[PDB]
Amino acid sequence: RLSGYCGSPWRVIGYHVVVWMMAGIPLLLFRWKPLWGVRLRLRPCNLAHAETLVIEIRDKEDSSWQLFTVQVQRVLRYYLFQGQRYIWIETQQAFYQVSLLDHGRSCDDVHRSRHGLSLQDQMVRKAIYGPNVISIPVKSYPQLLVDEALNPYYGFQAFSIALWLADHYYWYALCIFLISSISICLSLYKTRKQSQTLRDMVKLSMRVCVCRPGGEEEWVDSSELVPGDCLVLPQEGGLMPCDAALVAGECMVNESSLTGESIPVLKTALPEGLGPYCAETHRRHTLFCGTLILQARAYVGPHVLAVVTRTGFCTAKGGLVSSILHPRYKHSMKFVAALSVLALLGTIYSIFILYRNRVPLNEIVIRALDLVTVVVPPALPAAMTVCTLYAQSRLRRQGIFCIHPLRINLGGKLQLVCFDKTGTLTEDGLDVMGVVPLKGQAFLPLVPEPRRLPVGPLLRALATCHALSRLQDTPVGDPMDLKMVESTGWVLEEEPQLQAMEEPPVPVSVLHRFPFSSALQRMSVVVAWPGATQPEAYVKGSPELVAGLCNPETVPTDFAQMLQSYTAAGYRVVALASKPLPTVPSLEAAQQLTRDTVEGDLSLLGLLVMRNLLKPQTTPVIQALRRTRIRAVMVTGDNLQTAVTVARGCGMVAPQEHLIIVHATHPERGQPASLEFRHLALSGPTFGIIVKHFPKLLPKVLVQGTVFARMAPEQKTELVCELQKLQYCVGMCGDGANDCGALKAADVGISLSQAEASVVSPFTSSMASIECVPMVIREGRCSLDTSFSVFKYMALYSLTQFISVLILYTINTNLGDLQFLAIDLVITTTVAVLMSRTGPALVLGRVRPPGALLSVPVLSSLLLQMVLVTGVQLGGYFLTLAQPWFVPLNRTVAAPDNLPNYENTVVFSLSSFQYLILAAAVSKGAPFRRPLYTNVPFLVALALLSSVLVGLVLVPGLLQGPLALRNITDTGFKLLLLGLVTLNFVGAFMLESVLDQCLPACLRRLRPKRASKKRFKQLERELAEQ
Ligand SMILES: Nc1ncnc2c1ncn2[C@@H]1O[C@H](COP(=O)(O)OP(=O)(O)O)[C@@H](O)[C@H]1O
Ligand code: ALF
Ligand SMILES: [Mg+2]
Repeated sequence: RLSGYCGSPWRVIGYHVVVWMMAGIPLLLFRWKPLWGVRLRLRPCNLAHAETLVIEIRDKEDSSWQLFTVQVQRVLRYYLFQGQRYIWIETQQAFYQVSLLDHGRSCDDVHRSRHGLSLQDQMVRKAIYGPNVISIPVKSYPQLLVDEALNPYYGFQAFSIALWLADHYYWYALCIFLISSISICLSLYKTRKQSQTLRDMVKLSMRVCVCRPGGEEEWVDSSELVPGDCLVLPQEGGLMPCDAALVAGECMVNESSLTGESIPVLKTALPEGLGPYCAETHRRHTLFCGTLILQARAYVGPHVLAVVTRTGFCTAKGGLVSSILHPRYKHSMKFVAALSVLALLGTIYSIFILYRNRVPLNEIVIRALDLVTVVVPPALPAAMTVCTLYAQSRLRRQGIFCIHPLRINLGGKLQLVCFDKTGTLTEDGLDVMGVVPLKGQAFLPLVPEPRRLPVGPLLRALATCHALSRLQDTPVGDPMDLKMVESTGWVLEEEPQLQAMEEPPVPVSVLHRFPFSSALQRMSVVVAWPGATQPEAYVKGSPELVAGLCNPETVPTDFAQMLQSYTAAGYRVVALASKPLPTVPSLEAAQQLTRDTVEGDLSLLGLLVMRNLLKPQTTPVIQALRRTRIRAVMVTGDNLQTAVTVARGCGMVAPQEHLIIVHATHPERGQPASLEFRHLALSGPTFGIIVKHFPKLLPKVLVQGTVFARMAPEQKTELVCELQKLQYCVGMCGDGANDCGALKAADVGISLSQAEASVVSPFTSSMASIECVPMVIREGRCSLDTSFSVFKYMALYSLTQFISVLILYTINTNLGDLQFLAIDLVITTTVAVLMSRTGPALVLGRVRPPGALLSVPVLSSLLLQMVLVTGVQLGGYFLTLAQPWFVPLNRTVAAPDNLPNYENTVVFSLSSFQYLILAAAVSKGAPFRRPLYTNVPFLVALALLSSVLVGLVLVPGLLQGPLALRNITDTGFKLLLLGLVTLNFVGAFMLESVLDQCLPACLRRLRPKRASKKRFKQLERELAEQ
């Protein structure tokens, strides 16, 4: 990602203001290519040292952004671009981001001193790094009102209002203005809600203290953190201002709003060692933003000291917020082109008819302008943007809590869902099943049974090698750690904070404890006890990792079968190693905090066999997702056999399963295809070594691959990117923190076991089940179907209104004043506002919704529907003209003063029901949405409208004076018109429920072949090599 920056300070006075004062009219039409405006308006020639208005050149992205270099102080010229600050350097003589003294600099030799930020001239660090606060720009009511009238739609509406006011019409203009004001207030309410859901999510202000060198303490506001500072963390509480680094002491934070887990993580102080310092590998030495310190009193002295790393919008939480709250079709163009073509043809026909009627030109332009300016139904942007709001409002009452609806339509076109293993498909609580010793009788099994029989170092290695921590009620931590501690018989009591109780043979004390990270799957600990000449060091982790990190003679040639037999049953077994820890290493390592040499000559002691059970609400959702031709793979980090037996516990798709056999270390890395005892399974290193050597077999294994075990936290993002590169819609459903970065690089992200709409992912659920992905998919498909139906209904309404105007303008006839208002408000707006009902059903569908709005079936449906409408219209016209009626008085009183007549009455009476008929004929679906008899408010509204409509075609005693209607004593109000409107109402349904069959599909299916999404031919070519 590269881009240039060129600008100029200012231009000389003169015509540079007149040019933009005169060329301001075509600004509404010059929205395309915005570089021309900034190039012709203000673009003088100057040097390259005093830029004030800088514009960027398009190199990789077609966009444009305007900036302003503010100067508060040297020069100190800087601007705000997407929240990131850019300063002007003197050495490189170019713009530089805020990345100095980091990512390759600020070594430990100058970072492990922390003099204390002596009282110098603090005027250069506040204007460069900015204030230590996350201020969200908010807008007031006039500020939000002045910038919303920039769209050309509002200008067209204002022009229509002016044209209606300049024609002695104060009724239609009033309703149009009311609808526009309703749309404006709805948009302002939506913007206010979208701003309030973010302003309340960020942290608030507090009162903290900043330490100074010596005996100086001040109570300043909670904004003083600058890169390279040192603050104090009293009260043993959380509420972290921004990112920081703990250099002295240990602490435990709660990264629940940054990772997605409520498990306490232990933070270790930064040790010595001259090397690079970056925020990519020291995940246990720094403190991120939004962390809650559980219990950390002091380690050396009165209290611990923390070092500030970064402040502003580039922190861990602020950067993620700015990156995930960043603002990111072709058939619509042809649709509006055809609509404009039909409109111009109709207006040409109308002007030809008017010229044939021998009418002077003074009355032709006023009608032509009105006809060309009235083509779009009111509340167009208010009806297409309210469906997402209604969906977001109705999803809150089910469990899904989204931060902002942006990718709702993407859920309806999903084809691959990734599921986790622990926390998603299985229960989080484990169960112990005994200890399998490996040191008894010269590396021999002792028939392990589930009991509590510790001999020798088994008590300390099982009761001390952990990361337990109590908060006034009980030790809380990892579930496996709790299950191991409770199955031992030891109680942790309050270094005095790491002591135990009930020690039969000898009391024990924990000197040092190393936490667990995502990079390495192990954890060391220092275990000492009075009565020995040297302590011991234990470590717990995966057997495959500790097998090549110990003595070559620790287990005979029986582990490859024992581990497989223990993992092929559904249990979870781990390995525990031990180190003799002689006097010299224990003395020279307890004062340096080393890790490369402490994990050397290890010795296995025993194995902990756990038990993981699946959730009883997993098989129905899995079957429902499998019976809808939707691929579902499992991406975990456990052993291969564990994932295999977990997948076999349900058995979705596994014909002739194949696995990659271990002990494959060929120089050419040639992995063959073996048998288990169509689909393949990939491991961590197995998938890692097939992406660099041979870059030609990746799309062949990724399709059939459904079991991804032993994965790495840094490899899941690469897999997601490789899956998305093939034009897919893969979505991961993770629970732990090992797959946090993969959710930020996918289309959809599940946030199970979260709350308050965590920022870790836009979609967030409030239940521990997998029944949220199908719900999201069906909600998205229902929203897409509703939007398509609304667009089709709007197009049909526009076309039928054009046809009505055309048939009304045959010689000289105009509709009523209040009739247009009653049609656009009661008949059109009321049914369009309440059209977002009838959500998704409880049964999914195998057929996928279409992604285009200009298909052959829908176009043929619209064409046949309009043919039927014009046919029934001409039939009604012939019927009302073939009756013994009176004679008109045209060509002598032609003026807007003879509104009550028999010309437009029957036309309006026949056209008013057309909208109500077409509204209930396009918004319906059996497998996508709910039937029409489910929503009660819309049903009673339609009933009230139908009653009001039928109340006028019989006994015309009222609602005729102000409405400009007349009375008739003929059979017009009788079945003569009722039998016709009912016939049309039935014919519309009969014609709409016939083309929805698979006839057009099978007619347009046998003609073409598989190309342009030739996925079928791709699968055929893939299977052709078998
Ligand atoms: N008590 C423990 N102490 C240290 N490491 C452990 C412990 N339990 C599991 N591990 C490590 O975790 C890895 C598997 O993690 P996994 O279950 O995939 O995490 P997640 O379920 O969050 O994806 C194993 O390689 C193992 O080394
Ligand atoms: F099984 Al997991 F994150 F819980 F891979
Ligand atoms: Mg998880």
